[PDB]
Amino acid sequence: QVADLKAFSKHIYNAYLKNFNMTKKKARSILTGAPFVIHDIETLWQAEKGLVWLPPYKEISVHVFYRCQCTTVETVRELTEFAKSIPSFSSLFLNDQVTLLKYGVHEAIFAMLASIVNKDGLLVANGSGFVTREFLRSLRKPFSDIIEPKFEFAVKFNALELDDSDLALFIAAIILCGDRPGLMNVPRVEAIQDTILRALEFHLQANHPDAQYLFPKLLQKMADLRQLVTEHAQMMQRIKKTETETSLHPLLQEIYKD
Amino acid sequence: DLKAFSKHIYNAYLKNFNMTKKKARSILTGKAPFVIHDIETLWQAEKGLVWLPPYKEISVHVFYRCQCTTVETVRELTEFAKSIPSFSSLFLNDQVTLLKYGVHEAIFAMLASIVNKDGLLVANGSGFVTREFLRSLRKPFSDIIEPKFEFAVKFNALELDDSDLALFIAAIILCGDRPGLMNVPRVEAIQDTILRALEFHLQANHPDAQYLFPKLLQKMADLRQLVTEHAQMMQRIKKTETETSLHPLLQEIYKDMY
Ligand SMILES: CCCCOc1ccc(C[C@H](CC)C(=O)O)cc1CNC(=O)c1ccc(C(F)(F)F)cc1F
Ligand SMILES: CCCCOc1ccc(C[C@H](CC)C(=O)O)cc1CNC(=O)c1ccc(C(F)(F)F)cc1F
Ligand SMILES: CCCCCCCO[C@@H]1O[C@H](CO)[C@@H](O)[C@H](O)[C@H]1O
Ligand SMILES: CCCCCCCO[C@@H]1O[C@H](CO)[C@@H](O)[C@H](O)[C@H]1O
Repeated sequence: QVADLKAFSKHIYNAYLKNFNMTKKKARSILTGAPFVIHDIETLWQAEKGLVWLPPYKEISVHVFYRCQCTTVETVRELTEFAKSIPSFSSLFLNDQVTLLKYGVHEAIFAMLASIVNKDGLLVANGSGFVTREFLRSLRKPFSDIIEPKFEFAVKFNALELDDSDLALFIAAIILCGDRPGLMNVPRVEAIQDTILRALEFHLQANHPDAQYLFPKLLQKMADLRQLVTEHAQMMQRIKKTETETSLHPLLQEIYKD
Repeated sequence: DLKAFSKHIYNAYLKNFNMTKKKARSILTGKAPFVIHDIETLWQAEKGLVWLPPYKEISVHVFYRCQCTTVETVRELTEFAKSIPSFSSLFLNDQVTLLKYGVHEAIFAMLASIVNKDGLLVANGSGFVTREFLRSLRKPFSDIIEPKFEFAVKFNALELDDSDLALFIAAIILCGDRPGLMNVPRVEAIQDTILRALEFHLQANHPDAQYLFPKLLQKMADLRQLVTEHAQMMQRIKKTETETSLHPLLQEIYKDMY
């Protein structure tokens, strides 16, 4: 079957290249040399006034929080199209497709954020802006609480030096997850995941021949991402409890609803 | 535009439903199906003339075949809906909400296409099961069958064709007041376009018909009441026929209906 794994992997890579606005390849060329640097209120206003780029304005920390929601909505759209282009995802009934996306998108999002991140900050607005990690840390709690763990995960994840062909299989494995709550056809999803994981293992052997233990390291990263999302959801719950004037986008209300 | 909108819907209907009312009406008149009317003819139909959990008994076997046709028709309705203008632009969870609360209304309307007052076409029309036989089945399983014939006979008196039904079923699915809908304004907007298209189409297709468009709006309300009563019957069967299986997709559909 191993020669069908290579074609399986290539189909997933093509779904990735077709559907995601930013690749790690493009992002890393931007980050190595230019993006307008957002590092304080004045540069953020500059960036919004046209140099780089929503519910009614509230304050700076809430505004950034709203922009975080907008990127999640847009990435969910891309992840949905990516998943629909995956072998046998769209053969599942639509409710199973929604269940897999509901519980998988944030795990995928936080892994993909690593592609547009270095230790100093984050690419925004199609790579035309760069918002500094220090500026994001300087925001008001509880909003700054959600930021730093994602940088901490991303820097360690980027040390693995994956490329876009690796990430396409990695993201596919995150989505096709058999133990999501309320899944209808568990055996079918488990079977698809096993095929992706076998394809991923085969791909890493060819693409990273000298890398030690890369496949089990990635399996651990998938476990770390589930914990990262658990902690993130807890922080989102505190924001919902304590920041009642701050809006939550309807799509995110449905994702975080129990 | 409005003609083109209708034509897109009609083509999606022809592309996705194998049995049209045109094909069915040829068979039912004489332009032949093996008649299933008792245990022996059903056995002959299963043995090869015409065509699941382990056999329990006659009434449960027919009940299982009803579930199988629903599962298959839901697959077709999903693909039909995905080809509707701006349905696919809805977020996937709203698509599922519309299908969850819409498929049985559409199914019972489309059953009229393959039904006369004497029975029902089965297995691509190769078989014809009689209303008398279905009435003879054990309670509570017989309880679900007769109200569908009652609706279908009166619905067939309107003499719609496949071009009409394509818009009618699109209107059923794109329904703005389904529980838990996320983007109600967007759905209401598509629904209003379909209803205008339906009225515009009926003027051309049935110029001499009196009050046909409000007649069809009332049929949509009748279908919602028919499904409410059917769902209550199905929940009682699930309570009283504990050894009878319910397909997982039907389990997810009827979950929260009252
Ligand atoms: C590791 C990078 C920093 C952390 O970024 C995060 C953190 C959590 C989330 C998850 C969101 C939070 C509402 C969700 O729960 O869906 C998204 C981003 C993605 N954020 C953005 O895309 C973003 C976009 C614009 C701006 C800004 F400052 F330019 F406005 C700041 C941003 F963090
Ligand atoms: C107006 C036509 C008669 C009533 O048919 C009904 C009634 C309710 C339903 C809804 C189903 C019931 C399990 C659902 O809840 O999804 C489906 C059919 C559709 N039934 C079938 O497709 C069917 C198929 C095969 C056979 C038989 F007898 F040949 F086995 C009998 C059948 F009624
Ligand atoms: C195949 C399209 C028609 C499928 C209809 C079945 C929908 O079931 C619903 O699936 C949702 C997850 O997507 C769950 O959140 C709901 O609890 C459940 O009721
Ligand atoms: C676009 C794909 C991403 C969608 C993720 C959001 C899914 O939300 C869920 O949608 C279901 C209806 O389908 C509801 O039954 C659930 O209550 C709700 O939690």
